[PDB]
Amino acid sequence: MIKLVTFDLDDTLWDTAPAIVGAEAALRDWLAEQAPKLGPVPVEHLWEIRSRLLDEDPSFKHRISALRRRVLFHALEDAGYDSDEAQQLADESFEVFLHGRHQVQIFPEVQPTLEILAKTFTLGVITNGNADVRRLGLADYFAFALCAEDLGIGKPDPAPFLEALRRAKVDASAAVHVGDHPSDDIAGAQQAGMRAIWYNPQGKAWDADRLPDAEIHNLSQLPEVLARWA
Amino acid sequence: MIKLVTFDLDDTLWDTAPAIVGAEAALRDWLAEQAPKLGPVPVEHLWEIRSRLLDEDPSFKHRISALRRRVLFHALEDAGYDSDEAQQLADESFEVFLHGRHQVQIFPEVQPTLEILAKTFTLGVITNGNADVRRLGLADYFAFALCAEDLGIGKPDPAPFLEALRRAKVDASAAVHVGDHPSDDIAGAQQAGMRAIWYNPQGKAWDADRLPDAEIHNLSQLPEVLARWA
Ligand SMILES: [Mg+2]
Ligand SMILES: [Mg+2]
Repeated sequence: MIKLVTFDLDDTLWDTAPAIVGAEAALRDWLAEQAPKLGPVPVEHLWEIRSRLLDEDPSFKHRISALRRRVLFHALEDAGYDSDEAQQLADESFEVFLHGRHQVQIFPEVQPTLEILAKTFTLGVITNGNADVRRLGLADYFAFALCAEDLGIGKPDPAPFLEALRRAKVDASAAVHVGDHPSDDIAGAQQAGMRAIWYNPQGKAWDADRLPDAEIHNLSQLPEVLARWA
Repeated sequence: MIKLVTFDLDDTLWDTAPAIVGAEAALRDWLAEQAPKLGPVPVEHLWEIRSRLLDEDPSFKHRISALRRRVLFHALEDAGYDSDEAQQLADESFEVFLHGRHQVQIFPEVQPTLEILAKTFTLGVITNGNADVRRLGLADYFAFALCAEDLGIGKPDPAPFLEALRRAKVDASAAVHVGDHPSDDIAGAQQAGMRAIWYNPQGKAWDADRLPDAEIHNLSQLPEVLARWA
């Protein structure tokens, strides 16, 4: 019997692109006004900085919020601001980015289904990103929410899955992870010993030899799918 | 005595930022027109694909045009388009980017100075980017123009500098490189045995032990600086 069901956030519970596009635009406009010494910055330029940081410390890849604040800092300093005002503007502009990326549209299928599942399963979140369920309508459905930045390591590494299993106190064979990414969610959870349900609403083809343990196109299929393994 | 002067392009012969920003926007606009299925894509989403390609083939960093075309390809195809239409769209959208990329405003100090220098020195270009002087009114001042994409290796590696010396048929002690970047241009050229002149119009501070052989804020200072080493 399945005791634990964990879920990926971006493109599993909502479409990721729109809220991140809006967040970028918001970050952009706030800098144009509040840091007018930085000026129109090509995507190319933040990346140059980002890549230097990742070369100096590759583990930054698992700390996406810290990484972005640091990139913003270096860009600001390098455009003329005092170390102190740069840090302070970096901090403020990031908080504007982060408020923006939380303006997501949760799929309609999500709340009704989480409510059903919570009657019978312990539920958790495992995300590489910086969407925080407490900021959304969702904190109360989940026993816990894990993110790579707090762990210092992200999916598909075993660590985040093992930590979920620890917090629930269940063995891998009693757990299912649900997500949209073939490598991060599916292969990741399976290599940690769990079952994995692939969320594929657009009906994409699967191309790895090990199959998802199930595939769905709508989250409200979860209760029937999980009952298979009861 | 000085026979060869080589010059970096971006941020030494013109401001880097504006033409590239315009290019990104033109690229953005043309794709909303001819590739409606891709839709508004977060900068973050291109970085992931870019990062993926740089993983399978790290030498992609020296092929910036080819790299962008491949990233455009994968985003279009992974947006639904067939391998055929993706590739034609990638290729076409890239040419639009590249055209916009060449709408630079050459510093007024440049042409008058190149004309003077050309009378007594061999002039060359050494760049990691995809600005092509042949597409600009500047082509006639230069004997050669090396880019990292054609050499498969970029500054600060000594290879592009050593190639320049071979094209001009002179020894390193007979050569000077002019550039804005402390590592790519200055340290790079000096480690290859050349003299290096730091283009620093904004009056930034220099913080490496080894000094640029000279520092200027206006390209028209070159004739007098070069005369020091005659
Ligand atoms: Mg996801
Ligand atoms: Mg440059």
